[PDB]
Amino acid sequence: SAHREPRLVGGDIPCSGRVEVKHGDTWGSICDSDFSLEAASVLCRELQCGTVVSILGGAHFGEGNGQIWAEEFQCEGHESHLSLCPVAPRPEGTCSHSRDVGVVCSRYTEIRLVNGKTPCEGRVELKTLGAWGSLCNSHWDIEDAHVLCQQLKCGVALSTPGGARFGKGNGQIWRHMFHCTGTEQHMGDCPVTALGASLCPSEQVASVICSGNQSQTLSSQLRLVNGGGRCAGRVEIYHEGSWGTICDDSWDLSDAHVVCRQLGCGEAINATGSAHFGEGTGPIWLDEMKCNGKESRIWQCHSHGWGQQNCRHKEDAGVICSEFMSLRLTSCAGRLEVFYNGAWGTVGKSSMSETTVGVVCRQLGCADKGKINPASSIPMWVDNVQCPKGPDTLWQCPSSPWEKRLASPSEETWITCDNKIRLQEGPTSCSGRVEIWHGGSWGTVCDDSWDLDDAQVVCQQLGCGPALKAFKEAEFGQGTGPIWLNEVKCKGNESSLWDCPARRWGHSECGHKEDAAVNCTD
Amino acid sequence: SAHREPRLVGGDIPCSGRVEVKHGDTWGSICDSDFSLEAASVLCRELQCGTVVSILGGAHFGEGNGQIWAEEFQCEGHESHLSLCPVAPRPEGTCSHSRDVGVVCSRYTEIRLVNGKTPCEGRVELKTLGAWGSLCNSHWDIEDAHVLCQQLKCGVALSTPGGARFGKGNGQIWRHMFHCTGTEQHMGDCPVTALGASLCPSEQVASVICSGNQSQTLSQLRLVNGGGRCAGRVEIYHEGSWGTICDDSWDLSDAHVVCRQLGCGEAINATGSAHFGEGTGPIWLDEMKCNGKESRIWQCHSHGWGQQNCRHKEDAGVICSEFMSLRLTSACAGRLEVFYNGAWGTVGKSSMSETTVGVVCRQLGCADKGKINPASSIPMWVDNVQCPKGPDTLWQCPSSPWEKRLASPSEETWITCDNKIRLQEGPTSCSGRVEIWHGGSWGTVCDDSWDLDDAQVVCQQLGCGPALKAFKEAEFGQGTGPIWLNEVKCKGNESSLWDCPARRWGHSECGHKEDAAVNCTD
Amino acid sequence: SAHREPRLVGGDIPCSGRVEVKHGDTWGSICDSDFSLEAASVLCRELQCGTVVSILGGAHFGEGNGQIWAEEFQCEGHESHLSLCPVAPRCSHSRDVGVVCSRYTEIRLVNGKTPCEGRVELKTLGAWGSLCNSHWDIEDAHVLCQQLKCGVALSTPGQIWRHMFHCTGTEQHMGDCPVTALGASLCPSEQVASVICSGNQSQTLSSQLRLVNGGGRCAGRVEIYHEGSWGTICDDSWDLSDAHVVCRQLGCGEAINATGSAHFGEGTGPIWLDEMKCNGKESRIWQCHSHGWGQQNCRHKEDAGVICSEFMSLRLTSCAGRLEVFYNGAWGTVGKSSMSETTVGVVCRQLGCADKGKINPASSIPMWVDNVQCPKGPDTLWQCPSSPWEKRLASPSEETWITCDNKIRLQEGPTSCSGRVEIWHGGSWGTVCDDSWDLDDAQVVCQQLGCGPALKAFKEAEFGQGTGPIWLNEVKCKGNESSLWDCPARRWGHSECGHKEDAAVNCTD
Ligand SMILES: *[C@@H]1O[C@H](CO)[C@@H](O)[C@H](O)[C@H]1NC(C)=O
Ligand SMILES: *[C@@H]1O[C@H](CO)[C@@H](O)[C@H](O)[C@H]1NC(C)=O
Ligand SMILES: *[C@@H]1O[C@H](CO)[C@@H](O)[C@H](O)[C@H]1NC(C)=O
Ligand SMILES: *[C@@H]1O[C@H](CO)[C@@H](O)[C@H](O)[C@H]1NC(C)=O
Ligand SMILES: *[C@@H]1O[C@H](CO)[C@@H](O)[C@H](O)[C@H]1NC(C)=O
Ligand SMILES: *[C@@H]1O[C@H](CO)[C@@H](O)[C@H](O)[C@H]1NC(C)=O
Ligand SMILES: [Ca+2]
Ligand SMILES: [Ca+2]
Ligand SMILES: [Ca+2]
Ligand SMILES: [Ca+2]
Ligand SMILES: [Ca+2]
Ligand SMILES: [Ca+2]
Ligand SMILES: [Ca+2]
Ligand SMILES: [Ca+2]
Ligand SMILES: [Ca+2]
Ligand SMILES: [Ca+2]
Ligand SMILES: [Ca+2]
Ligand SMILES: [Ca+2]
Ligand SMILES: [Ca+2]
Ligand SMILES: [Ca+2]
Ligand SMILES: [Ca+2]
Ligand SMILES: [Ca+2]
Ligand SMILES: [Ca+2]
Repeated sequence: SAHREPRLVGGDIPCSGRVEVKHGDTWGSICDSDFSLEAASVLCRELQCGTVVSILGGAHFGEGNGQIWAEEFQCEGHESHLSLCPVAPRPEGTCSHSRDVGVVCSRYTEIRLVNGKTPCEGRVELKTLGAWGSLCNSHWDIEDAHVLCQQLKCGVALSTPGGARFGKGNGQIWRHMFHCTGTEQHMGDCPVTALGASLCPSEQVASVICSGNQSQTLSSQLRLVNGGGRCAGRVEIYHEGSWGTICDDSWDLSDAHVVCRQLGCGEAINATGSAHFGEGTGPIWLDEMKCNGKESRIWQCHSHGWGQQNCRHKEDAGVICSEFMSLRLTSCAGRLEVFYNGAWGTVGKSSMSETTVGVVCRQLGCADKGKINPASSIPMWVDNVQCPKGPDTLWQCPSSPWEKRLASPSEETWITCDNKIRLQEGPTSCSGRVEIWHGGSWGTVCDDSWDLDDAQVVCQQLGCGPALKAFKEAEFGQGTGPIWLNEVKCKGNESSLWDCPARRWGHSECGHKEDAAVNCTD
Repeated sequence: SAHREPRLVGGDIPCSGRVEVKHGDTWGSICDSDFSLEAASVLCRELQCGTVVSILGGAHFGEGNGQIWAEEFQCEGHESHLSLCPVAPRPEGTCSHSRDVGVVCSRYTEIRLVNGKTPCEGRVELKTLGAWGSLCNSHWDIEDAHVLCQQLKCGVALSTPGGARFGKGNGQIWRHMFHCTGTEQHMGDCPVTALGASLCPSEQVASVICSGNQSQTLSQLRLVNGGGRCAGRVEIYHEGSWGTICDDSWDLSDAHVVCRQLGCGEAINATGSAHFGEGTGPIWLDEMKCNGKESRIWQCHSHGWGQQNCRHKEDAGVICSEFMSLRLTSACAGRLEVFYNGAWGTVGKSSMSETTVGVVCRQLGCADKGKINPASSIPMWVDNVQCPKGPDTLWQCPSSPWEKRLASPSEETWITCDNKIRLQEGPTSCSGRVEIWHGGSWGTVCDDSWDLDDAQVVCQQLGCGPALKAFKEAEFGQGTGPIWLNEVKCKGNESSLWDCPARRWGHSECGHKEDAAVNCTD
Repeated sequence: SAHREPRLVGGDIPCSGRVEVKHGDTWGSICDSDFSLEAASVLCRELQCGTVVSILGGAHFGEGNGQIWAEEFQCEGHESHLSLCPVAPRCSHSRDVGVVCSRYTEIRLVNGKTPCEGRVELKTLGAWGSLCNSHWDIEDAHVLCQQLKCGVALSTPGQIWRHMFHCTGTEQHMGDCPVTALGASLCPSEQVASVICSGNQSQTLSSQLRLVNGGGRCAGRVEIYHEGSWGTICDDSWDLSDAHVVCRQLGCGEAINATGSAHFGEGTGPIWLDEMKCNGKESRIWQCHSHGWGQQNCRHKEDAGVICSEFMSLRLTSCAGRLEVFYNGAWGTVGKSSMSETTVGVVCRQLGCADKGKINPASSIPMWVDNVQCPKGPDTLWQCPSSPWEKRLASPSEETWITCDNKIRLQEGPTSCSGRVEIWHGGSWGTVCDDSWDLDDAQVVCQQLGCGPALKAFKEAEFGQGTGPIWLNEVKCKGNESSLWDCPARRWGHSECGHKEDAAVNCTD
C-alpha cells in the first residue's frame, strides 16, 4: 500500500498540492509528463480527495526539494491506490524540479466542528479565503449535518441546534449554502453555493450534534436533469424504482413554484415544456399537475395519478428556478454577466482577484487564467466576489449578497480569458510544443496524424504567421498533464484546433513522448 | 370479448355506420377525437368487415342516443378485437353526440342467395343502390361461387347452373363482374368491376349451390403496382411466395395469356424493365414463349420453376384492355376522363349524383366530395354512372355499358373537387383547426414546429389572404380522424401544404391534443 | 498404399509431372476435372515433395498412353496418402492432369569417398553445376545431410551455380529452404561448396528473430521471441544501426529502412524492447543496449520494422508495364536478354495475375539484373538464376516490358467481353459455377476485365462447356468488388458443380 504512496504538499487547501509519491521510504516529486489524468484521478480517490479538478504542471505549488521519480503512471483510472497502477520507469534522466506536477482535487471544503463537549459535535466552522468562520444556519439542513457527521466519522446527526448554543464564535459568518442530499460522505462532494448568499444574523450560527456511533449509518425523490446547472432542468420524478418525467400538460408557474421550493431552489422563473431540456427516457408519471403553488411537494398535487397520462417524451416538463445561476461573457472576452433570479446582470469589479478571473475562465472552459479589462446595459447582480482556491465554478465563491442595483459601465467587470492554446519550451512565443487547455487542466496534442495542416491551424489560432514545420515525437520536450488530442485531421483552414476533427478530450492511446509541436513565423 | 364490443349502426350499407362500443353491458357512442386509424382498423376487422375505408366524424351516420365514452383507444392496429387494445380514459367529458365517430369498412357488398330450399343454394342476389338485384353469370365463375359459399358459411360450391333454374329474378339484374380468386373469405374482399359492364341476357342469372357443410374448405397469378387490377408487374404464386417474370422474350403474345387469365381481355402493352416498379421476391419465370391461344401463364414454354438468371430491375409487367384509369383534365378540377381499352374518354353527366362525384374525388385522392360544373376533344366511354355507398373507386359503380361514341360538349362531366384542406371549429371560414384530406379520411395537422410559415401556406391554400397567428395545442379543439402531418417545415412560399417537407401521412407520434390551427385574414 | 499409388511422370524437374495414380497393378492418368487442390496436396505429400505449387491441366507434361481413371478424389487435404482419401467413381488424354510440387531442387553430393560425403552440386536449367559456398552456411549443410538421409552435417570445406540457400537448419529438404538465386554475384572457381555429413541417421540436430507482414523475406515488422511468445520492438530510437543489426543477423545484408509507427502493421504480442542503442557491430539484436525485456513505454501503434538490402520486390509500371525489381532499396529494370517464356510466365504469376505473358517493346530507371533464366518449378523470380545484380544505365530497348493476360477471361463469345467466365488459380484455367450467379457477379467480372457494365449474367453454360476444374461457386458479390477474388465465396475447390453449370457474363461492347 506504501509501494507508491501519494501525498499533496505545498497547497493552502486540503486537497490540492504538489504531487509527491513515496517509493517505499523516500518522498519524491513527480514530473508533469509522467502523470496523466487517470493517475491524478487515482491519486485523488486514494487520498479521499474526491475527483480531480485540474492537473497543474510546471511546479504550480512550488518546486520540491529532494528527488524526482522517473516512472510514468499508466493508470486505467479505476484503481483504488497508486500502488496498483502499472508504471513504466525510465533509466535515463527524469525531469527538473521546475516541472513538478500538482493536482487539485474537488474536496477542498475544510469544514470542522468546534466548541463541543464530545469531540464531534459543536458549532460548524468553515475555512475559506484563509480564515475560519461560522456557517450560517439559514441553509444548514439536517442533510448537511448528516453529511458533515459522516465526514467526521460519527455516524449520523441527532439535531442542528439553532442559535448560539455552542457559541457565536470569534470571527465572521460564512454564508455558504450546502445543498447536500445526505447520501454523500464528504461536505466537499455536496453542491455548495456561496455567491451572493444572503447575510446572516450573528446569533444564527449553524451547529450540529452527531450521534457519535461510527457503525450507525443513514437509512432512507425529485430531481432536475440536463439543465446546465442545479436549479433548472427537466423535472424528473421517482416512482416504482424508475426515474420518470412529468408531461407539460397544464404545467404552469404554480407547478414550477412547487417543484422549485421542494428542491430548495427558491421560487421559479420558467415552467418549461415541449422537452426544453431534452427528451427524457422513462415512463411519464404525471400528466395534469394542478398545484396551487403553495404545497411543499409535487406528488401531493391534483395530478392524474402515477402513469396515467396521454403524453410523449417530446413534451416533458422542466423548470428554471430563482436559484438557477448562469455565467457568460458578452462582447473568451467581454463583460462578465451572471444570470440569477431569471435576469442577466453584470458582476462588480471590486476585489476581483486573479483567482476570481481564473475561476471564471475555467468555468467558461476557455482558459486557466485571465485578466480584467476596461469596458470596450444591464444592472449589476453581485459584487465583491472573492474566489478561494479549489472551486472551478464561480458559484462556490463567497461574495456580497445579490442586489439588483444600477451600475455604471466603469465599475463593471470585463475580463479577457487567456489563450486556449499555448506553445511551450520553444525559443520564441511562436514555436514550441502545442499545449491546449480543456477540462480544467493544460494538456498536449499527440503527434499521430500531425501533418503541416494541423500546424497551420495552430499558428492561425495563436495569431502567429504561417506554419513552417509540424514536429513530432516531442521535439521541444514532453508536455504537461493529459493528452487531450491526437489524430487531429485538420484541413489547415479551421478557425481553431477545436473545430478540427480528432480523437478529442483524452482517452488517446498516445504517451507524452509523442507530443506534437509547431514552428510558426515570428 | 364483450369488454369492448363494437358495432356499426345507422349505415345503409352493411359495413359502415356510427361507431358504438359496448363498455361491458351499456351501448354508447365514441367521440371522433379519440378514434385513430388503428382503432378503426381493429373495429372493421373484428366485425368481419375487411379494412377501414374512411373515418367519418361529426355524426356522419346520425346522432347516437345514450352515452359518450371518453376512452382514447390506443390500438396498435393488429388486435383481433377492440377488447385487446390499451385504453387511456380521461376523467373529463370528451365531446357531444354531434361529434360521434363513424367508420366505413370495405365489405359493403351485401350479397345473398335467394329462392332455394337449402340456405346454401339458390339464385345469387346482390344489393347496390338500395335495390335487391339478381347478379348474372356473364362473369360469374366458380371462384365467385366458392367465395360466396364460404362467406355464407356453406363450405364450397358445387356448380353454377345456367338459365333460370332458381327463377328469372323478381326485379332488375346487376351487371357486376366479380373477380374472386376463390381464397378470400368475403365477397367484399373480391375485386368487383361494375363500371360499363356489358348488358346481360334477361334469362341468364347467376345461381350457386354449395355443399352445406361448414367443415368443407377449399384446397395463382396477380398484377402489382399498376394502378388497377389489369396492369402492373406479373406475379406468379407457388411454393408459398410470389414471383415476377424476367421480361426476357416477354412479347404481347405472352401478355395476352396473362391478361385473359385474370379476365382482363386482350393485352394492350407488354411492358418490362421494372416499368411498374422493383418487384421484391424470387424470380422463377424466364423466357416466356406463350403462343397466346392458351389460357394459363404456366402452360407456356417456361425455362424452369426457378431459373431466375435475371434481376428485379428487369421485371415483366403487362397492361390489359380492361385496365381502367381515371383523371381530371383542364390540378384535380376539370373534365372527367376514363381510360378504357387503351384510350381516354369522357363520362356522361346524366344521373351523376353527389355520391358519384364524391367517389371520383376520393378515388383521385383530392377531396371527399365534389361538385358538377358546366363545360369550360375525346369521345365518351361510359354514361349514367351510379355510385352507391361503400366503393371508393368509380369502377365498382354500376353504369351503362362501355359505348365508344361522340358526345356534345354540353353533356360530358366537369367536376371541381372540394378543398383538400379545411378549417374547423372557427368563428369564420378562414380561422380554426387545420384539417387535411388524405387516405380517405379527414385528418389533422399536429402542432410540432407549427410556426407562422405553416399558417401562411395553409391560409394561401385555403383561398384567403395572409395568416395572423399559428395556434398550438388544439386551440379550437381536438380534431377528427388521424393526424396526417407533423413537423411541417414550410418555407412560407409553398403553394400547398403538400409541398412542404414533413413527417407526412401517418406514423406521427402526436395526439389530437396537439392539433395545429391557423388564423387567416377574412 | 498401393490401392492408389501415385507417381509423377513426364517432368524435367524431380517433383513435377503428369499425375498417374496406380490402381494396384495398372498405372493410369487422371482427367484435369477429377483432381482438386487437396488431392494434389496429398499427392505431393505422399511422394515427399512438400507442398503443392500448381495443378497443370490440359496435358501440360504430355498425354499418357494407357487407361484414364474416371474416379474422383474427395481428399480432405490432410491425408497422408491418396489411398486414404474418399473416392467418388463414375475423359480424354488431352485433358490429363499434372502437378508441380515445391521440392524441385535436385541437389546432390558428388566426388566423395562416401555416399554421405562430397562436393555439393546442384542442377537447374538442365545442367549439373557446382554450387559454391558464398552463402553455404552450416544450416544449409545440415539440411542437405538430412535430405540425403545422412544425419547432420559436420563441416563445410561443370559450371558454378550461385544459388543462395537461406536454410534455418530445421528443414527436411532443400525445396523447403528459402532460396534466392536472382542476381547472385559471381564466385571463385576454387571456392565451391562441400559438406561432410555425419552419416548417423539416428543423429539429430538440437537448439529467435523474424520479420512478418513484410511481403517478402528481408522486410517486415521485427518480431523477437522471448518467454514463449513472439513480441515486437518499439521504434523509440530505432535508427538505421538497429536495422543493420537485425538485417545482418537474419542474413539479409545491410539495411535501407528502419521503419517505425507500425509500417508493416501493428503486432499482437508484448513489446519486448524499447530503446535499442545498437552500435551496428554486434551480430544479434538482443546484444544491443536496450531498456531490458518487457521494459517499454510504447504501444503496438509504433512497432519497429526494417527493410533490408536483400529484400526484393517485383512490379509492373504502366497487369502490363515495364518489369521492375526492387533490390538494395532501389527500384530497377530487368534485362530483356535471354528472356525465355518460362521466365515471363514466372514473372506474370508472381505478379499474381497470370501464368504466361508476352515480351513487348517499350511504349528513366537504372537496370539491376539481366540474363534472367527461370527454370521450371519456381513461382517467384527470386529463385531464378541470373547474372549478378549490377547498377547500370539501360536504354528502353534492352528493358523488359511484359503484358500478362489477367486471371479473369471470357471465352467463346461473339464480342470481347461476352462468354463463359473463366479464372486462373494454381496453374489451371478453371470455370465458375452458376450458383447464385446474379448481375452483381457479372458487374464485378466486367469491372475486373476492364470493359463496360454488365448486361446479363448467364447460367446453364450459355457459351459452351468449360475446360478444367471449377474453382468458384455461390459467389456473393456485392456489385462493387474490385476483383472477383474479393467476393465472399467458397473458393478454389470443394465444389460439386459440373461443367453443365458454368457461369457466363455479357458486358458492354
Ligand atoms: C422564461 O420566461 C421569461 C418571461 O416570460 C421569458 O422572457 C424567457 O424567454 C423564458 N425562458 C425560457 C427558457 O422559457
Ligand atoms: C523554426 O523556423 C525558423 C525559420 O526558418 C528557424 O530559424 C528555426 O530554426 C526553426 N526552429 C526549429 C526548432 O526548427
Ligand atoms: C401500348 O400500345 C399502344 C399501341 O397498341 C401504344 O400506343 C401505347 O403507347 C403503348 N403504351 C405503353 C405504355 O407501352
Ligand atoms: C384572429 O386575429 C384577429 C386579430 O388579431 C382576432 O381579432 C381574432 O379573434 C383572431 N381569431 C380567433 C379565432 O381568435
Ligand atoms: C526508406 O528510406 C529512403 C531514404 O530516404 C526513403 O526515400 C524511403 O521512402 C524509405 N522507405 C520506407 C518504406 O521507409
Ligand atoms: C448481350 O446482351 C445484348 C443485349 O442484352 C445482346 O444483344 C447480345 O446478343 C448479348 N450477347 C451474347 C448473348 O453473347
Ligand atoms: Ca442545506
Ligand atoms: Ca403538452
Ligand atoms: Ca398547473
Ligand atoms: Ca393530458
Ligand atoms: Ca506517434
Ligand atoms: Ca492531421
Ligand atoms: Ca368471376
Ligand atoms: Ca433470361
Ligand atoms: Ca430483357
Ligand atoms: Ca415470347
Ligand atoms: Ca406539440
Ligand atoms: Ca414549421
Ligand atoms: Ca545459407
Ligand atoms: Ca515511437
Ligand atoms: Ca538505436
Ligand atoms: Ca521509450
Ligand atoms: Ca451472386
